[PDB]
Amino acid sequence: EEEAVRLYIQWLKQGGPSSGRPPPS
Repeated sequence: EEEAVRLYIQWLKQGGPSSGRPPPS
């Protein structure tokens, strides 16, 4: 699934944009 975005999803999994984290989108 997460490959190239595994490093983004890690953010989105970090707690999500919800957490206040900046999307490495």
